[PDB]
Amino acid sequence: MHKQTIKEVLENYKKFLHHDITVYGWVRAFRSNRFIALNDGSTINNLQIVVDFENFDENLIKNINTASSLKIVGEVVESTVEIIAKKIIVLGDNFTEELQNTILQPKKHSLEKLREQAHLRFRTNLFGAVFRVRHAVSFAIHSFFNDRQFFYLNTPVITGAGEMFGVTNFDLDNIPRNEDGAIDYTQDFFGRKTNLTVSGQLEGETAAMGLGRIYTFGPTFRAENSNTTRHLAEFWMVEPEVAFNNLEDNIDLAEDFLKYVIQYVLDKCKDDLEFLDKRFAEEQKQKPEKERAKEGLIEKLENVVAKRFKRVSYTEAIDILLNSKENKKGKFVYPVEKWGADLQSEHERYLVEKHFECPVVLFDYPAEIKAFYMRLNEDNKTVAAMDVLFPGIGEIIGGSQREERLDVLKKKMDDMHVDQEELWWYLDTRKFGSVPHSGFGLGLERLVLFVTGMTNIRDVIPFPRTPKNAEF
Amino acid sequence: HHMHKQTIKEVLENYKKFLHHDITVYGWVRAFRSNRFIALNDGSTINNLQIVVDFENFDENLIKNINTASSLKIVGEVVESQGAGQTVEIIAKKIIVLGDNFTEELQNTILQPKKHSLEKLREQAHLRFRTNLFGAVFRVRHAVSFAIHSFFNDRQFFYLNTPVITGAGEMFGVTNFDLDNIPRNEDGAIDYTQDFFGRKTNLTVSGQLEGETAAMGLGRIYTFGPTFRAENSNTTRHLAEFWMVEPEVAFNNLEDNIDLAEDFLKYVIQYVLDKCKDDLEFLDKRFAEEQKQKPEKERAKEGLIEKLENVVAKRFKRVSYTEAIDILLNSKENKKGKFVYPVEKWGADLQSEHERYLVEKHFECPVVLFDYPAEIKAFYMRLNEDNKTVAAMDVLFPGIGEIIGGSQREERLDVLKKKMDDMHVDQEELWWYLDTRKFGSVPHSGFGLGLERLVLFVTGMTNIRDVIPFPRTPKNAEF
Repeated sequence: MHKQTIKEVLENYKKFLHHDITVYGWVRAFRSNRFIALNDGSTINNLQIVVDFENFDENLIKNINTASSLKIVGEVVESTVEIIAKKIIVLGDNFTEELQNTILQPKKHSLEKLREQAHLRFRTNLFGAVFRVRHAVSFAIHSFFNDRQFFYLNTPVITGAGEMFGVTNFDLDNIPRNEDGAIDYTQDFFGRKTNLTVSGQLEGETAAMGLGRIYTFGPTFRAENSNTTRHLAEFWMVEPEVAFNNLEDNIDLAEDFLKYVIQYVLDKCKDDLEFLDKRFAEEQKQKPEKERAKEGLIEKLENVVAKRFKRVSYTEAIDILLNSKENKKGKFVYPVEKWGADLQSEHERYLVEKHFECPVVLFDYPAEIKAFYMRLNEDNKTVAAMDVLFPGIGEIIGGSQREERLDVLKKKMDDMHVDQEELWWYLDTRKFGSVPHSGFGLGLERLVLFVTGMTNIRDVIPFPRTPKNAEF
Repeated sequence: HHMHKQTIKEVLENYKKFLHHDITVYGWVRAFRSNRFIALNDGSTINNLQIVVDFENFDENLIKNINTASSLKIVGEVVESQGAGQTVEIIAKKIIVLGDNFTEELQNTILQPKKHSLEKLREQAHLRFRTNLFGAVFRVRHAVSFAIHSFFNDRQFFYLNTPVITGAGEMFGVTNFDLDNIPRNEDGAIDYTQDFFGRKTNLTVSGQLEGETAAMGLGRIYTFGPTFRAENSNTTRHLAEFWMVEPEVAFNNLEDNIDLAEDFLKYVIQYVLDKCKDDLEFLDKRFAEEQKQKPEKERAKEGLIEKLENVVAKRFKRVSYTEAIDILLNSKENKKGKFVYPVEKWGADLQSEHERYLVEKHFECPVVLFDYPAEIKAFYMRLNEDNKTVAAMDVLFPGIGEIIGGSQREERLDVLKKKMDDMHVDQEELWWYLDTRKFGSVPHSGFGLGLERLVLFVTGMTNIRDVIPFPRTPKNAEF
């Protein structure tokens, strides 16, 4: 027997008019002893079940409560579509006394309470929408790269290479040691010290030279003691790498990618986005007007798709910021530093939301504040970096054209004290038909924040990992 | 303000639309024959594009820098070839070498055009992407992965990113401690409240328990993420880090779970058959040539593509564990002690050799075994009416044995609590998992697929180190 979801029933009911069908779900509400609002997660929308209590046992009706699980057989009718229940089966326990202690209680719950009951928040209107939209973002990403001849590469998570989490098989109460008295990592599981990776990029470059176009889509980890509304210790990164792309090609790719994925969500998530759009707008009204966003959620997404990204050099951005009235008359919370420093989130957001009123790609950053692998530009002062800036979230993509010249790369590694012998294999990629090549990394959670209108990064991943929080 | 690129695959597949036009192509040299013909490859396909080089249009010093694995940008006209071995070729008009090629050092690597052992290719796993073989393997792995996402996306499943770091054979520890300055409490035990997550953390072996929480709100979910095992096992088919695909479905019972697994495997395999024709042709021969080298008695009963087509074509045999033990006990093979491990009384798990016997010799067909002895299965599996077995299932495939394991879950809170007590599973740390049985608990079921094992299966490779980019095994975490 093949089962149909509530989404299918709401979409195909005209075929079933006056037929008996079978549906399964949880009670959102059972009102006036007559109307069940039933949900199964396939859609934000509920299916109405009409219940004539005189045709059912009194003990059964009393067991229809908020969050109860039901199997229902009944006739498809129009009020619009609803089921006239003929049989109702309770599918499992519902300890209604304890429901008051959960976020399943039908009342407003704070976001941090929902966060506190992350194992249960999937059953709310809000997070059904958020996580169905997160699915659509993910599948849009795989579809975009699949259709343009990229190959999904599962780069390693455990690495022997930002502060990193150690990964060990040692009993921490019984660590083996060598002659000198140091920890003997030759006795750890991998015969060397290991950590969780911060990025699969270096492995992606090795594969780009055999497969042309690759992307990763996997977890990455940062051990910075950072407790902020936008930082996770465990998060998912999407990192394409393309042989024969230069920096300009890399920016084109990033722009095409973001616009495609956002349009996909606009196409495929209309009901969920409408809810999230209403939620965002009500959220805005509680704010003071100076903190209110100029655009609604869907409006913002449509205009990101429509607007060509502004491409601005690092050097031009610094000058704009230095000479802004906000810097000169002390309106920025953080001072604008001279050429050579990295930009503050406040100044990035200024550029996007106020100065340009448009997504901005910044590029050609001072070499000393960027990673060793970034290609050194002819000016011998900047590297071929790029950062894509979105309103509200700030940076949404970072990447660069890579340094494909062996001699130049070795000098950049020496300059930033990167061990060449431990990366012997990465240097090999510059020895045998080295190619100009470029990639970038997308923080998947940051993109989900952007398309769902949510503000806290803990509310766009199922079970967030942050300082002192690793529950569930 | 930047020209569009096209891959070699695009050129070879739509040659008539590029025909007699000039195009710009990029790639690496596979061979340079007769001082005229460059076989170029860019990873988009196993196939090479032929570049025709007239010596009189180029400096002789540029002809000498066309070496194996050299990187080239070529501008030239697409023309029909005069040679029977290809339909189109490029008449080069501009040739640009894109970077260094230290050809003296090239002979020490697997880029050298000669046979290299698989052990050498693993030692140079950073370079093996650039060979015919692993171009095929990893493009097929991509197609498996996209097939997997497509199958579930199209069936109203939502991709769930379950946590990798967890608070819960052995597991790897994850810590931010300085291992020489580990904090202790007044007890003298390790003060894990000072570790990054305020508790002892490990790497997950499975997201299934988190997936069940999400299935109760989303109905149908699947995970697709890395998992980790710290058993000191060094075998041809064990990894310490591998990828698991784990769907979970509300309102599915065990029969529904088996139906889903069968439909899932048949769809993914048929997708690879449809989408990976040239790569699978190469792997079909690689397998056949390997098999032909073994003694006749040691050869597999099917070729690679033949095997895949049969899994798509044959309905999986559904056989109880109890019937399976019957069959194994009465088999000539067991009666004569042919197994490494004798099959004896009902109650123990089957070895891979026993599972392969049922598939390859007794049924000649994929097999799904179900209803396993309760005491040899995880606490979460639903206890059947006989109070002796649990609603477990294992999908068994030729050559690899188990490809999927799963079960209908124990959705009754009091039964779950007892199974957890019986197996000494801590209820306190799993308070959030018990919650899923308290508020509208539902029948539900799911399973796990090891991605690397499926990739092994559809590529015809035999060592699991050859189906993941950078394998992690005991004493091996390079690259």
